[PDB]
Amino acid sequence: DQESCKGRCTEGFNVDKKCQCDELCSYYQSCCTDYTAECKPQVTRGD
Repeated sequence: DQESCKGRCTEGFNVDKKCQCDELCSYYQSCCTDYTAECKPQVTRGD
């Protein structure tokens, strides 16, 4: 359960975790639900 996203959005994409958060979250398409909550990447234009 405790694979939630917290401060793991600063060191870089953990490609070796059960749940990941980075700016590359969209790159791998593997980010947690609390990515936007904890990290707040500021998706200006979106896509």
